[PDB]
Amino acid sequence: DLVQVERNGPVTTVIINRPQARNAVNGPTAAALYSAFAEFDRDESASVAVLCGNGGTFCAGADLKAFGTAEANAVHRTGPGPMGPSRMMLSKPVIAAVSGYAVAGGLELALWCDLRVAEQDAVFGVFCRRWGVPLIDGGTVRLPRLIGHSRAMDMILTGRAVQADEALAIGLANRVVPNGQARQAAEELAAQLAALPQQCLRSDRLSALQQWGLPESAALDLEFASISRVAAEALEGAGRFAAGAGRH
Amino acid sequence: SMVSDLVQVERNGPVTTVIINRPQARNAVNGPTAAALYSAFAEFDRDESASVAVLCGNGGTFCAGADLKAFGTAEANAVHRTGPGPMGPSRMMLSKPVIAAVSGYAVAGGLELALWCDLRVAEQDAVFGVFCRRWGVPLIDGGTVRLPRLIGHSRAMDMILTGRAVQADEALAIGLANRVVPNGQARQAAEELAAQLAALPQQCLRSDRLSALQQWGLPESAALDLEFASISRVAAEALEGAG
Amino acid sequence: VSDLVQVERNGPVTTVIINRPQARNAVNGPTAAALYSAFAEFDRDESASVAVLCGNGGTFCAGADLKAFGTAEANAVHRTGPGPMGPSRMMLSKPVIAAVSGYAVAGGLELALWCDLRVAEQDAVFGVFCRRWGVPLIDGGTVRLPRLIGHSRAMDMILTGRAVQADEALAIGLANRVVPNGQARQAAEELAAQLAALPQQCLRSDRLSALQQWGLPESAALDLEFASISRVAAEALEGAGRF
Amino acid sequence: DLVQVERNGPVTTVIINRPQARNAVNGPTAAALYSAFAEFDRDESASVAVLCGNGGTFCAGADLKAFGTAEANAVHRTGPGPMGPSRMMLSKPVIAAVSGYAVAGGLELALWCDLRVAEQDAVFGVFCRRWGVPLIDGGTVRLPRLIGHSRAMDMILTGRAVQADEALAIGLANRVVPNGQARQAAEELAAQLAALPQQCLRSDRLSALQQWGLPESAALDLEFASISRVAAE
Amino acid sequence: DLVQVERNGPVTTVIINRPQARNAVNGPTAAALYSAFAEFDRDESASVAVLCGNGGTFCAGADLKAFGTAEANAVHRTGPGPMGPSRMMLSKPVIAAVSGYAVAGGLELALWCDLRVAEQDAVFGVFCRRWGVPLIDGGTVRLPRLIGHSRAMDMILTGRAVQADEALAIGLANRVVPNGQARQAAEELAAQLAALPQQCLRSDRLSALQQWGLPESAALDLEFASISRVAAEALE
Amino acid sequence: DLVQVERNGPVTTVIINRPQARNAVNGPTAAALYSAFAEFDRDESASVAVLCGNGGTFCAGADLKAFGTAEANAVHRTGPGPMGPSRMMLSKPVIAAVSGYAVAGGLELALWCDLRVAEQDAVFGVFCRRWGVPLIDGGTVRLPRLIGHSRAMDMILTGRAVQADEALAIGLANRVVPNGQARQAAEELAAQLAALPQQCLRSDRLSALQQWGLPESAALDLEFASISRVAAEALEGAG
Repeated sequence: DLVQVERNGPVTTVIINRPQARNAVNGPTAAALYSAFAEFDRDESASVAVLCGNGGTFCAGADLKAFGTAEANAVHRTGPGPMGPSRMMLSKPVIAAVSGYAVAGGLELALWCDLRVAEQDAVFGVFCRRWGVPLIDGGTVRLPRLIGHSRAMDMILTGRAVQADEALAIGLANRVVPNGQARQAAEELAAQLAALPQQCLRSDRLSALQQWGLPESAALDLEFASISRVAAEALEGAGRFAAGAGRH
Repeated sequence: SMVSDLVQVERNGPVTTVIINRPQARNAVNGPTAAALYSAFAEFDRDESASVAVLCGNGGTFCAGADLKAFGTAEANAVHRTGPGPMGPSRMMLSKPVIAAVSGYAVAGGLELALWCDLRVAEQDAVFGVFCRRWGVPLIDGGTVRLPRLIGHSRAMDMILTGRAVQADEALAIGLANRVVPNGQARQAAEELAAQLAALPQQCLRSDRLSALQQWGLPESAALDLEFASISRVAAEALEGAG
Repeated sequence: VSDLVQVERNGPVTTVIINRPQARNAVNGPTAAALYSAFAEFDRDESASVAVLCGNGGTFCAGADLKAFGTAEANAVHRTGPGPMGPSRMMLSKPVIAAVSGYAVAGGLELALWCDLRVAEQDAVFGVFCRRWGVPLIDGGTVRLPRLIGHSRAMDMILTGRAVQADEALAIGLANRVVPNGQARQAAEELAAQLAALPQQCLRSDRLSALQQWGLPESAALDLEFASISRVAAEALEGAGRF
Repeated sequence: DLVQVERNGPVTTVIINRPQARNAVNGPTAAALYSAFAEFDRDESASVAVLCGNGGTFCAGADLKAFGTAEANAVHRTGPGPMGPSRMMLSKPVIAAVSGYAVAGGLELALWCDLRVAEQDAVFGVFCRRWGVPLIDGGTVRLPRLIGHSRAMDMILTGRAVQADEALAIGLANRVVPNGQARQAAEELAAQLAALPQQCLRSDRLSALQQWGLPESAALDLEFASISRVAAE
Repeated sequence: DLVQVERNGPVTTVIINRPQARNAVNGPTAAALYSAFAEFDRDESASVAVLCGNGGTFCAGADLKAFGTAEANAVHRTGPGPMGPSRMMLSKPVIAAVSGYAVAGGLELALWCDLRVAEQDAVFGVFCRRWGVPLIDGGTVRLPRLIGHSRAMDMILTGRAVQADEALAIGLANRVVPNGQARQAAEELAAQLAALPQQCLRSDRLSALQQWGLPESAALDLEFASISRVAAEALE
Repeated sequence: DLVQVERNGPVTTVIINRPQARNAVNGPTAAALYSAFAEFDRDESASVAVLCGNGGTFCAGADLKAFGTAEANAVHRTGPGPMGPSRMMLSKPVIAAVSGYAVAGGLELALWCDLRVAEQDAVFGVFCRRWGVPLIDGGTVRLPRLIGHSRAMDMILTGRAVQADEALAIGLANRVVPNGQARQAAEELAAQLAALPQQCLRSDRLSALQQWGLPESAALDLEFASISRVAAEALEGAG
């Protein structure tokens, strides 16, 4: 209910369903988002996820009305991030379908996604700046890596709104589509990615993510393992198939 | 704040403006100038009544880098493995943001000061560039560290290798300048932005900033860890801004 | 005319040419080894200052030679030593400029990324085309692309495998220059000469710090950068001493 | 005077002079140690330093009774460490002459030195473990690097005393000498180092220091700078 | 019970309970070990843990007989390591009580502990070298940090047995005690540690661990975070 | 021949052959060492290498007498190190058979090897300290990682001799054997290593090398990849 999950073949769409609260994420919402993604991550028949929100907006961030209530976000050094899936490194990609606002914790969730499909009138922004709530869902980690330190610092210091056209110009949005269309676009793109050779995509993706800690030589070493992962997977698959030859 | 000061400091409420005052030397910084910049920002860092600083130069230009004419004299930049960097404040990580108000040229070490600032407000006709490439003096005030982090490795390498001039409109386009304003206005534009920043809840702005700075090179899990330390520092503000 | 890799020199500019146009300059084992050798020779050749990497016959490099797989001239795929494409793991002491005509895809993209700057023809195309074929990036593409143009745009290219034409490539910092069709190699050779004409020890030192700062905390990368001052004084003085 | 400085040609001896406090270092003492070492570092004619305490002990750590007073150690993100020279990376080596106790912050000063000459009856220890004061003068950074993580963790967790013989066995002391002779042995070792060709010694040493925490490719590149450096001087 | 957990005041003792399998760890055993340490970590009334095995041996590593079966060790890039808690950086220390063998994955568990108390006839080893089973529970990461790269590389390459006497000489074992007495000596040591001021202990420990990933200057900055802002104003 | 190379099944012995110069390494020697190890690294029938010197000594370091001659060591920021293979990261282990001296650049070569098998009267040391020639083949990087910073700094600063018994005690030597026996002992150890499951040995080794400097979480990721490498090796071997 707070988070709806819909599946269409190998594409899973995870939907924040608090449109009355502009899809602000409280504790139980973050819990349900973590679950949906934990289940996606281990479901072998799911290849690509889409994250979106109901009711014309993506996510307003942490639910400020729930602060000091029992429905407040969970804030712990370990386990799930306050927004839910924000500390996860999934083994498969997620596409953010961004309508309306991705602000504060909601910007963070959009950044945590691998790609961002934005509607023409979508707005990104560190809106928590005006309220004094810190970025504690990876926004300070991912934003400089995604778009470079200079534009990240602009967004983080000022808390300014970044509209979809500027977001596209600076690499923050990967696509800009018409209003009402982000979900359909993200789901179409997700089905396209799901039709590609999976282990190869997955292994390249994870290497691109994991290299951000590493020095070049160590990063190169980790990237190289991809050839072992892809061959091992392909051969494990043939082996499983051959075990049924002359038997079924 | 004297015409004779190598560095002028002007405070206006919570915004501190630091001014390189060597118009005749294109605001090149020599040893005494660097020591004064370093002092000016050390005082700004410790001063709890100052929230945001503005760095700029007098006479319509920002900073020409190291004073090459002072080399081989007693006013030469100090070049040491430890302590202040040759340009002065270039090795500091301050607890509070600095806005570069770039008029005229920010080149070589002057480009390095601009990159050391958190944001760059540039005038229409202002110019950035690694001009020390043509002179054969190496970047030793963070230029090679910060440029690729600021704007990506590809564009940084272009700038670093070629030493070429980057005009304000290209600078805005590649993310080197965060704002472009008309000629004469960079100081005023930066001071207004600084005031806007100083009006926001401060502990939170400071934590987020230091986190975005310090995550560079950490794996995500360690970076996320350092980030999480924000919620300690900022709890009082977070709970009040909620209310 | 029948060398898999041709090497032409003009003063301090060394041009390394992939000469397999009938195979779209795809790189097999022998070609990889010859590329590696050419670049190792370039690196130790004291009168060579800058390299250019290009392909004959209107294209840069289609990546690893998929047709040579299952043959004695397959790429050599080893965790240590030369990468599968040849030079893809080398940190040279001097810069290389990719002159991109036609396609730089898969391992060919990775080669263009390994170069310090990319000069692209108008109808040139960059792409992770190995995405469709299910062959992983193992020549640095997943390491270099995010560092060069930021994670967001790198993840688009890597996930989708889509072709990025020269205008978009320039817009996102992937191509440093765009020049007319037929002109990449000439324009890259000209840019190379301009770089070769600058004070060298300093360009080289700035470049190598900018490469190695990646991954390091700021203060450690500052330390590495600061060595340049002794490195440049010593080497430029010894070099000009020799000349 | 809280810190005494004695010079014998290229060897500078820095002596902590608060025997009435077992050479515990308060704010003013830490300021004088920092100054002595900054002056040593700048002094083109000083080659090697020796750190010791007056009165038969090395250093009991930070002065616990000075906390909160005008004489407390400075506890700041930047500038000098609480104990004084504990955040410095000097361009030249320092030898600790360890008599009696080097504990808590005093252990941290001994770890900060490049080599430790210990008297037979000297004691090292993380004694601030018992008193509930964290290691903030590099102890947690230096100890595991000097003696390996397992033994470092033993000392850090337990706060236990380590006598000279075990100290030598685990590499915590580089030399053990009879009681009363640590200063003299350290000063002789310092003169030996000062007689060697100096630019190579200093480059090698800085490289060995800076390489920690660096990827090998980068540590080797930074080490290679030693030949440029020697060529520059 | 595959894993037993006994709590004695501020000391929680985790016990691998598969003596007839030489305390080899299979999927379920690892999951139980992960749960036990995750709970320990979040338990405010627990200060220090002890890891041991029943039946006079510590842990033989991964259960070779579970390979290919439902009880296989889970092998995933994320979540628990194949041995269970091996990827955790706990907020609190664990002491290994090593009887018999701590080998292969079992050695890795011992290395993940902060201290090692070894019985006189206890044996340490990279015995997985024999089997061609990779160290994927932190052994290649921690062994060089613990005892230096030279000796680590000797152990890693050869797979050879290291007896307690050699283990002590090289820093691998922190204490050596008579046979039968590791559990007791470790639980004793644990109690002493639990009586010390806990905050400083925990910060010192974590700084000592995290400095491995950092050059001196950044490591020093990280170490400075052991003192809260309020505490720093208090001291000065 | 400046460097001899002997292949006895899965074990390659690389021998510095300048006994008249106490196995000092000049430019041509360094080139031939680099080239023997590069060949070794891709030699599919080679599993483990032994590095040693002829004439009762390991290596005296760089050939200082050769300065300003055609045979001078090549000193360059990139490519091969002045001693030859000192910058190489090989996919396979090398065991140093240390007879006589491994000093200066010769110590650096012993440190670059994975294990050191020393003779009873072998001597290790940073002898370049007295000569005023710097460590530029990894000694300042490797020594502290190998034996810890305290004893490394002792050796680096003082340039003193470290005899084989102390070297064993401090972890610098992994084995001490009778005089004249280092090569045979190293070759025997190498053959023992060669007999084990190879992909696994090699992947654990490379992870232990590259963890240095990494935060624990990144080092764990890098180590984790070993399971993919072993599995691919096992699946392809059956294919």
